[PDB]
Amino acid sequence: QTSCDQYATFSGNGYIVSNNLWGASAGSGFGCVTSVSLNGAASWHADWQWSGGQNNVKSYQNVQINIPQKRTVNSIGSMPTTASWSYSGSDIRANVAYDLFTAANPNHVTYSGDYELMIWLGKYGDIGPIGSSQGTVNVGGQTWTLYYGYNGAMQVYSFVAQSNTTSYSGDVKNFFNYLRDNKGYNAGGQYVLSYQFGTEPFTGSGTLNVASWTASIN
Ligand SMILES: *[C@@H]1O[C@H](CO)[C@@H](O)[C@H](O)[C@H]1NC(C)=O
Repeated sequence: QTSCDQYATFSGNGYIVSNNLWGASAGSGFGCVTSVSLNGAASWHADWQWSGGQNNVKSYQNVQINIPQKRTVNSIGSMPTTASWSYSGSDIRANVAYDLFTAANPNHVTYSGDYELMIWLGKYGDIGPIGSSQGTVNVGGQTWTLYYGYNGAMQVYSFVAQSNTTSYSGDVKNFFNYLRDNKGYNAGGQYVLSYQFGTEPFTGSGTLNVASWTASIN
């Protein structure tokens, strides 16, 4: 179904589709989400139009999987995911990105953490991640530009693709393993709180169509 309410959600099987217009106050416009099918893989789209607050994210419309029981990164064997998506719109300044929070405390709220991992498959416009570039790295056979910074007490690692990766297959464990083995990330003590995929828009008009999305924690 469709809704434009700030915190609308639609649930089906193991997926939740959310409007999550948390930064609406920073600009003028709207955001709506439509959940098409949530049996097996997820199909949904996000629609929006925003002006003002040039460098402020307006929302993170997204799909995510349910994670009733939190587990440490090292305990998880694989975090496979596939994505098929395309953007349409005008003057788009937005990304297409996975977002995952982890914390040492398994009971931490699931909308923040000690760390945030982002994987940007798409990026339109001049925008960039929080923090500064740590150079390029190879993960799962694809090259990414790695960024690092702080959002309050939360450390944020964002891996950005070198082109718009509209058809993707990977394993998010490869990214956690890179941080564990190269940046001192304590995978043995951090629990995965969320596993989400969506878009952060700044300004413009756009529709993110997600034709297919899957993810799991195994
Ligand atoms: C997405 O495509 C546009 C134009 O082809 C480009 O400006 C932008 O950098 C691309 N994003 C990524 C992640 O490479």
